[PDB]
Amino acid sequence: MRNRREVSKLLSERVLLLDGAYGTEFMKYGYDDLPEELNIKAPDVVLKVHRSYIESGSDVILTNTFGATRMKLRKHGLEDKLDPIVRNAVRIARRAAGEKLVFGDIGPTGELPYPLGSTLFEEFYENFRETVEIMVEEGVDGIIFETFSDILELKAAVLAAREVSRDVFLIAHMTFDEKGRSLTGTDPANFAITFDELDIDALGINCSLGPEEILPIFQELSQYTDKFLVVEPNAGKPIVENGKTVYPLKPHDFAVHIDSYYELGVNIFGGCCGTTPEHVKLFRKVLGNRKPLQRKKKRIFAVSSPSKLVTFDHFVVIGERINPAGRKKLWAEMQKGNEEIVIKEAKTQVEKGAEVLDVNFGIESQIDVRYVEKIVQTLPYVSNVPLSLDIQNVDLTERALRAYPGRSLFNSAKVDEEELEMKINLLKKYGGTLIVLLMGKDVPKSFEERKEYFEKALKILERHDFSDRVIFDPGVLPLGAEGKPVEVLKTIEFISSKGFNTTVGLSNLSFGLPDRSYYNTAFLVLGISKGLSSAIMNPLDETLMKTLNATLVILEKKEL
Amino acid sequence: MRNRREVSKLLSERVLLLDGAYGTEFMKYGYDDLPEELNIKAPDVVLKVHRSYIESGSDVILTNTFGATRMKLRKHGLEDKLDPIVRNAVRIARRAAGEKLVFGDIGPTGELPYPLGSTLFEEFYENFRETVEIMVEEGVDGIIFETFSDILELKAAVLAAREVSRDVFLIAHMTFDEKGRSLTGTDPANFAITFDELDIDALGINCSLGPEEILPIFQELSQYTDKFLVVEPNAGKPIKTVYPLKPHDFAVHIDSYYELGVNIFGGCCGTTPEHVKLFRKVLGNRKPLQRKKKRIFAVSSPSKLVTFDHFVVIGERINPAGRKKLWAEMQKGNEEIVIKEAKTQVEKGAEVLDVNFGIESQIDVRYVEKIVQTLPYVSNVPLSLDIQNVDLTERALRAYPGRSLFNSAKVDEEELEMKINLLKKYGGTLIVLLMGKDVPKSFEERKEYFEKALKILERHDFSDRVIFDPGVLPLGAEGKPVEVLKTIEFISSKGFNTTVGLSNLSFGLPDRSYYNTAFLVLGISKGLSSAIMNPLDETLMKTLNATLVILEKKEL
Ligand SMILES: N[C@@H](CCS)C(=O)O
Ligand SMILES: N[C@@H](CCS)C(=O)O
Ligand SMILES: [K+]
Ligand SMILES: [K+]
Ligand SMILES: [Y+3]
Ligand SMILES: [Zn+2]
Ligand SMILES: [Zn+2]
Repeated sequence: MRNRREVSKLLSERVLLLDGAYGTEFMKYGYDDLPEELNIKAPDVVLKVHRSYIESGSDVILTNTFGATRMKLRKHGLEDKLDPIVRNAVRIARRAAGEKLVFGDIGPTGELPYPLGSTLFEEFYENFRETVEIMVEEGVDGIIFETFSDILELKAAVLAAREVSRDVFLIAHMTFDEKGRSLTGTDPANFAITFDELDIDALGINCSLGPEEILPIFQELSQYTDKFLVVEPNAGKPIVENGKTVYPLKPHDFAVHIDSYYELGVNIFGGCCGTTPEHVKLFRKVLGNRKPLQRKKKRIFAVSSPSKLVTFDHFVVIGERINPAGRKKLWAEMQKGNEEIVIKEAKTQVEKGAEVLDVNFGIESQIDVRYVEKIVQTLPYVSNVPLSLDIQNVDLTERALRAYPGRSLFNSAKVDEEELEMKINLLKKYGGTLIVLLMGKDVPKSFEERKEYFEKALKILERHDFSDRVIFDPGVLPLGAEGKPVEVLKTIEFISSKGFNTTVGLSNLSFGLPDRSYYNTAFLVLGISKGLSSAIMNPLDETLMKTLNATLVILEKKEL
Repeated sequence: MRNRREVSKLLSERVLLLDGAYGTEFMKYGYDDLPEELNIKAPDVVLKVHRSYIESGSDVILTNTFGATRMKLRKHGLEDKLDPIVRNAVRIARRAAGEKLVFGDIGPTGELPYPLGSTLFEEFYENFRETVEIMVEEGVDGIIFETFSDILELKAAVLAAREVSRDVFLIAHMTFDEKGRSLTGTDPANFAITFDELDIDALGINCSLGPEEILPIFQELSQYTDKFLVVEPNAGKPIKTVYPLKPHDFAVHIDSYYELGVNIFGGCCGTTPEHVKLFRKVLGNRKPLQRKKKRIFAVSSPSKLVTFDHFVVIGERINPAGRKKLWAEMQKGNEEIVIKEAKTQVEKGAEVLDVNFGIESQIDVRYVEKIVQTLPYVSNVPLSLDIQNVDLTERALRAYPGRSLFNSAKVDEEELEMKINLLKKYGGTLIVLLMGKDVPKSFEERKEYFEKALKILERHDFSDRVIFDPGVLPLGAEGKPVEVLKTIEFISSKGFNTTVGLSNLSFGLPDRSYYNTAFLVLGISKGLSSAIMNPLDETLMKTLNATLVILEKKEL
């Protein structure tokens, strides 16, 4: 068993060759059984296939465990054979490989996450945890999650693997259709942006498409991560001939693509379904001995849901409405675990132009933690958009972040050493960006005071290597409570000038005032003129939204 | 006959004494006839009274003609005696004065301007012109309009006088009540700003109040004009014979008027030669004090002075373009509809009203002259006169009761000289639109027009009487409002007021209220000081108020 430090060192020195397909090989040997069952029924066939790749020059082989998790095995009446299936697979692969690397191979369950399917984050997490336990015990040199179609299920798999072992080399893959999207809508930039910041060692792509079709998809992935890169295309895109799936790409026509992947920074190259030992033999000759290429990676501030990447390069409307403050009905209904009411609020806001939704659960001791976990998992699927998680309690925050399907915005940390560090650390573990509110020991009462908090924040951020993952909220105070909005506008202009995104809790300005719509509208227009890049605001306020649109058109940021 | 250069020279050297009352003196000697009639019926009594004031120390005497104009004499069956009344008055005053100054004295007619009464501007103008001609013929050293209560009537008088003679020394007075207001609502700063820029030589106050009561009113007047200042307080309310304010107490106020820059001091109703004797003893020989006037940019109506030290809403609605019904009433000379539109806009927050007559050549000038005179009285607020025809421009400016804003000259040598000259003659301020031969598109293009304009305005000494309009183009027609916003910020940085025709931004687009609002907020954030806009748009107006509250230009 090699740990992640050893494997990373090896990769830094040499581009490695993976193996070909297993599922599409076994039939050629007269075995059409579920591949994982062969680990018990015919371990000799499994050994032969591994050896076929070792003898073709592979540096790494995958264990015969693609469908070996409880949730998937259950569908085939084999759940009670998890332990021997996985143990035998690892033992067989180790026998074939000798000193070569063995990666524990885990695919997805075929179960969609709730609300598309019935499955909650917690169930996927425990499912992947149990297979990874066996693999780590049996001494794998890494874990690879192949052919994932949904980011929540993949996030669960990575987090479960990392909780079993902080030392194992961990590789996360998605598979993409010909339009460059996963089943639940994630494009390669979103995949990269979301997963780069988790404690995985490598990202990659396998299956669905051939080497030609993957290239631009892989290029986009490579632009947004600095982690190691893996690719395993099919031997051409699958076609049906005389009632069977055929992968028509021959060894030379597949191998010619190696250079193009190498140029994009590939670290491990292999093949998925349709790839045979004949392909791998040629890959071995063509790849030879190469040091991988350095890349940087584009840096962007973006948040995501499964189907939407929201980049802060245009004004971002953050819908404020999922917040039970002053909403007696919503508050009562949240406490009873009503999902439909919150779902309706989400969809309406998006229909009216919210691109991200703030979600707050009021007096958090009064709310069921399981309802928070379900709401957070559900809204990005049903409403399509990313969330701003507006949570006070650090424990509940951890629950929400662990279960969030994408890269969230976390609403909010004040400028306090202890509070900032706690919230930063949670985001470092589970992914995400942070709103930093410019107040602390007290509430600022001028531009200069806000500027001092901003600089204190930057010092704490730099120390935690977190400066690129923040948006600043200068702290809008109520007009009727000596709010002094000119001071906020000065602060917006100042922070924008420094290259940071900004947001405000817009509706705070007009709290306790009649004609709040007009105060909110006037303030938003002024803020945008100073560089304000987003706002938590009411998208159902038609005057606010129409004036916003007019403002963006006028300032040449969009439209007609 | 001294000319105004001669009289000014004298005033620059010494504070002069006027005379006391005539009307109340003639009454007290038992003459209950109109004072002006005595020029025919008892010339020796007129001569006696003038002589008593000269002996008492007056440097200047007033001709006995206070009520001697055609419109006033007609109310007494005496209009056919205008000519002999005024000529005898001047001849008698000259006999009395010797080398001393004789000013032709003209008071108001007692007729209110339409619509408070029935008199139009032109009728007042003709009335004063006739009396000034006779006085100038007979050789006065000046003309003084005493005891005026209305700024339109006074404007007619001063323009009439100046049409007769550009050389005669001209003094314009208003009389103010205890609240510092003329009958039709003009306060001393309004009076000063409106009349200072007309071609008069002095401004002043007489009657209605005593020396003490006039002092703060006179101080206000003194702060807003650099011209010569005159005062003639009355001797209080009589309680008919016996007036309360006697020579010694009246005269002890002279020092306070001297310290405020007074140039001629006299007395009005109830004062006597014995008062003047004391003015002489108290004043002696003093050079007048120098002063620096406060400088502001302001427009006016009889009852309102609007200073551009806060955001000014200029109502756009009296404009028949795209409005078939309004236009049909304008063409049939309907006054009531325009009045209703004016009133509603002011009710909604308009502080100035833009007034445009559409296809001007299809509109009766009488109607225009009538609307222009009427609206400031009934609606209370100043007008932005939005007129293209240069002849109609002259008639509207001439008849306008106050200091107007004139809606628009482009940056063009010929057009500017034309408009500037009319405004120099009739009073007023100018919107200068930043286009010329070509409509500009960029910020630097607009800046070039601005500095072209500044060079033209500086050579005409008109720099201080302009608002700049950067020229807003419709968004659907390659507008680029960002260029306009940059121009506003620049012009503001140079200390100049700005305006825009707001509704042009959103011409042809849907949801125009939202584009108008967004641009207005953005403009204000850059220094925009006014806009021609729709005060009936609740969204616009409420968002405007919010903007000013947020930016600390006004309280919650
Ligand atoms: N490692 C798996 C991939 C299935 S998509 C196999 O080769 O069968
Ligand atoms: N000069 C006139 C003024 C009357 S207000 C007079 O002395 O009678
Ligand atoms: K493989
Ligand atoms: K007098
Ligand atoms: Y620490
Ligand atoms: Zn595959
Ligand atoms: Zn008098």
